[PDB]
Amino acid sequence: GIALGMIETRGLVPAIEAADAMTKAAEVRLVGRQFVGGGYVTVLVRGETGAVNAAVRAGADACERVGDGLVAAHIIARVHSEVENILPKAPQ
Amino acid sequence: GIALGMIETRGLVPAIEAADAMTKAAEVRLVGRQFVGGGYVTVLVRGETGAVNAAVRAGADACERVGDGLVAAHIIARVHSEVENILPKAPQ
Amino acid sequence: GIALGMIETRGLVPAIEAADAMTKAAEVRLVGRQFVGGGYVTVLVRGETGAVNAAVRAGADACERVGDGLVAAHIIARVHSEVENILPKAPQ
Amino acid sequence: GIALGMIETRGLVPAIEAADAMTKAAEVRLVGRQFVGGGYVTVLVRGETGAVNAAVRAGADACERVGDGLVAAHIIARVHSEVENILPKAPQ
Amino acid sequence: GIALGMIETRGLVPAIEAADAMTKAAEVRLVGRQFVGGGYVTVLVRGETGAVNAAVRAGADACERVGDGLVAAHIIARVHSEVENILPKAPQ
Amino acid sequence: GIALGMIETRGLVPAIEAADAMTKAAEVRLVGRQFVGGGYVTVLVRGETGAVNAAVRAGADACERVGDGLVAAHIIARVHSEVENILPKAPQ
Repeated sequence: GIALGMIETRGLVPAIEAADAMTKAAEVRLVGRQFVGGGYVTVLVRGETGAVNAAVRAGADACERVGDGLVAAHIIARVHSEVENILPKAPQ
Repeated sequence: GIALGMIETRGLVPAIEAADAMTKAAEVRLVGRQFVGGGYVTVLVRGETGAVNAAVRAGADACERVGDGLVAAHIIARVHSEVENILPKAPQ
Repeated sequence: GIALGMIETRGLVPAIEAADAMTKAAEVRLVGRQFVGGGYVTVLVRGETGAVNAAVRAGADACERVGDGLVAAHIIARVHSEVENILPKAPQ
Repeated sequence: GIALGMIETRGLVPAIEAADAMTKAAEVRLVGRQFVGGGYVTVLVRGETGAVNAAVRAGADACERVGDGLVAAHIIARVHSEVENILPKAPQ
Repeated sequence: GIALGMIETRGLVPAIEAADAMTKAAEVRLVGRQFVGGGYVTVLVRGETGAVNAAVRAGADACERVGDGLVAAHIIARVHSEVENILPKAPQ
Repeated sequence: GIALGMIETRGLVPAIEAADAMTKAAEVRLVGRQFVGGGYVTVLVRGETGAVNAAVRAGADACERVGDGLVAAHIIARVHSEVENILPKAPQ
């Protein structure tokens, strides 16, 4: 499944809550957590479209009330193949 | 094609949306995504002039409403050869 | 014990106080301290659920009055196995 | 030619426009682009005094209207030899 | 002596003044200087409890009036052994 | 000569002007330029006490009017030997 779900937070703690809520909500794989600069943190998941819709919704609801909270919650159901080149495949 | 299109966003999520909209809009290659500091993120595309005009317009429209949104959308149709030395050739 | 406790602070000094108060409060292991960007710092502990509840409560109370203070104090008693992939195992 | 021209911007996009306008305006070499922190970006050029005067003027005019815009535009016609030790020789 | 003294500043210049005043004030060892992000800088000293009390007091008084000044001044007389794992042993 | 002169600026451009004015003003050696985070930049010089007094005064006057300007200008005529461990010896 190649849909992409992304949540961006202010700080790491809400990003970890978002990642947990996303991965518990539907069958998605956590492919990255990126320290963006300035305090933004982004967590990325992949899966089938329906799973990513459910996951991103659950992660937004969950992280909104944690720490400095939620910046963005967004889905792209099929990114262009060019965009794959900037997406992490595995987290570290 | 050596035209250059660039979009800068506040945060990574709108930058990924910009990259997707740009690369779907016209025949352009995504050459980099740069974490600038402070939370700015910049995505860079190359292509023929007409393709880059279409791409940057589509990416600006798309990322404006995502997360903390859009900072800059700019085209340079032929950068000086000196400028090539600071442009990424391939993303990571 | 796989419960997760996290405290995020503005600056390193309150994060070190949080880590000390957490690890003195109950049997938890300090698994990471992450410089997030922008001045956020996050400290992470693992342990049994009861121990992590006590630890995070003690760390929040303690670091609130140090430096620029407390951003987030949060517990996840059982993270999804996917989330383990973004959690540090050992600090540096 | 050892004169030094420097432009600092808020974000990368105006810095790339400054670099293009500088290098098109007169015979100068782009020696660096530095991500400073906080979102500042600095672009550095070397050349003969007259060329650097023209270049920095053209780059300031050009980048002022791009993205978050212009912070500094400055020339040093002959830096002390000590200062050479902190100036990049080649960009990456 | 295992007491810990810490001062956090806005910028490096007040941190260097804090480190000098701390190390002149009592027998303490400067174990680290950490660039935290966002402009915070933290300097860490170790020593016997009395020495660290004197040092941190002297460093706070001294750096308060330098640059963007003082964020935090804090002592932990005996950190938990877990906390040793995030404390630098030697500066770089 | 082991006196230490330091100037901290908002952005790199005023730091380079400070370094030039300092090194032209008296016999001092530029030992570092540090990107601190958040946009702070610090430049460090060493020399005899009189030379460092003259240099730091000249650098403060010069960089105040460049870009986002001056944060701190400070001299320590003899740092504690402990502080040498956090001072750069050579710039990069």
